[PDB]
Amino acid sequence: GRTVVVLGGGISGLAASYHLSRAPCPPKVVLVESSERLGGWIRSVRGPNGAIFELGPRGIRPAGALGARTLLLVSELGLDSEVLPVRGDHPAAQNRFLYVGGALHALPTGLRGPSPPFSKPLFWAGLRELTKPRGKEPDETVHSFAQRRLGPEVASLAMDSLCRGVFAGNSRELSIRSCFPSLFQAEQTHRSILLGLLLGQPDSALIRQALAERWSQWSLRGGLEMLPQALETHLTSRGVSVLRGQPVCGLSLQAEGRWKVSLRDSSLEADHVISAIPASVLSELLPAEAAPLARALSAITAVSVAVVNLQYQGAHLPVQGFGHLVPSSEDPGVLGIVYDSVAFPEQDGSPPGLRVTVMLGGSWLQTLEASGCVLSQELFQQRAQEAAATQLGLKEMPSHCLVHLHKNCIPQYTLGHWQKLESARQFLTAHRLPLTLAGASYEGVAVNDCIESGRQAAVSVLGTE
Ligand SMILES: Cc1cc2nc3c(=O)[nH]c(=O)nc-3n(C[C@H](O)[C@H](O)[C@H](O)COP(=O)(O)OP(=O)(O)OC[C@H]3O[C@@H](n4cnc5c(N)ncnc54)[C@H](O)[C@@H]3O)c2cc1C
Ligand SMILES: O=C(O)c1cc(Oc2ccc(C(F)(F)F)cc2Cl)ccc1[N+](=O)[O-]
Repeated sequence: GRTVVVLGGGISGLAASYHLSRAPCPPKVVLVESSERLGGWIRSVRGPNGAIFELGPRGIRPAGALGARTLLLVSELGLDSEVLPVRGDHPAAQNRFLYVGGALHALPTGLRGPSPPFSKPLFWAGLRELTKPRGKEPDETVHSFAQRRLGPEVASLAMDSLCRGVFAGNSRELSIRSCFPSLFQAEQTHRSILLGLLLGQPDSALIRQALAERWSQWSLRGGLEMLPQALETHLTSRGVSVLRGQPVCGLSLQAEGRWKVSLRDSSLEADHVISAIPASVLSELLPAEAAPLARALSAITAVSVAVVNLQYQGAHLPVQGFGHLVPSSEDPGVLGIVYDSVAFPEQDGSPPGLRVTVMLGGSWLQTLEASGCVLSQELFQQRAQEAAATQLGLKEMPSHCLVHLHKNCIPQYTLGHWQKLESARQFLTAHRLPLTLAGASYEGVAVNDCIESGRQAAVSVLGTE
């Protein structure tokens, strides 16, 4: 007999529980979720008119080894017939925009480089980049890194916007080493980003089709939530114990180095624990003897994001594309807008209606959260509608609106994040604690990364017995 408890029923926790239960000689697995539902930030709402409104991720990229692993999981879960891809022969896969100076500007795609809002090169900017010195510090902020090797314009207009689109965060506080590993390694190793990227994967039917059709992203017909739903179904089917509505309240070691997972008014013993909850939360569950680990984990915080889904009957966008990003110099509060209907017309409902999703956050939301201002649904709906009106020419009143304030939903990998992870890792091994870390708080926030962190936790835990 052997029991493994997984804390957190988000995509990372589900992936870990899934891989543990698929092993040849699986241990007893118990997945403990605090809320009434599994899936974490992956959540889909089915509107009155039949349209799908995503409240978190709304598509997954198949590129790279991780994207391939995720598609392999989709096949194993038998979700093939539900896959909705955005094929390479569409504008949602070949067009990203930046809203700057009262207008939407297409970002350079191919080698075409003569491109507003940029002054002159992108030929020239990348030219002096190949000759730019190599940073000698163990870490650097994205902004500093960007301005030093790419210039002020690329830093303020491109990297600033990209950090908001991926991490809903501030490039002046985010780590290049942790947030854009590839760019950091390129510079350190080859001494040049471009030069380094030029020097430079499971298999399945879906993966082959994704490559042949050049998918930029994919989702699922009834909403991305179908993914955690399928995982949950398979777990219950494999005899895995899933507890919902039961937040973990404490962790402590006892007889024969077994964990004591304390719930509200219940308790569970575990030979090993896989923590797939936010680092700040685990930090508080740890016993007194793990104070150093708790301190390393508490240093990892997350920003909030307010998601506003807007639908318009009979309206159209100024341009066709994936969506657009908004630099912090344009509007701290409006991170960007995704053109959901361009990518997935099949989820527009009937009668079909134009759908866009406005992501709010930045210093605007942070200062309000820190202030006594009541974060009402009205405030977010108003700012989102105004953003759509000004940035997309959609002055019409939305026919449907959904507002969700997601508290501390995207971990921020700030300067020194790598050392917070190193410290936690060394404490765990040095004290031989039967605890493994997984999820967005550590090695990546993307769903592909979270799934992989869950799989890796399962592998390391199964190896030990
Ligand atoms: C609006 C937005 C848009 C996004 N878009 C994309 C995108 O399109 N592409 C992409 O790749 N990624 C995207 N992401 C990021 C990605 O969705 C997340 O990083 C990822 O889903 C987080 O998964 P997780 O398992 O690590 O954490 P979570 O989903 O937050 O799950 C952790 C779970 O642990 C539970 N928990 C907490 N405390 C306890 C306790 N004590 N006991 C038991 N359970 C507990 C929580 O209830 C939660 O469900 C987006 C995120 C946001 C919110
Ligand atoms: O994927 C993007 O970079 C992108 C994200 C957008 O919207 C968001 C989605 C998710 C988040 C997140 F994850 F930070 F919450 C922020 C924003 Cl602004 C809008 C436009 C783009 N884009 O490339 O043109």
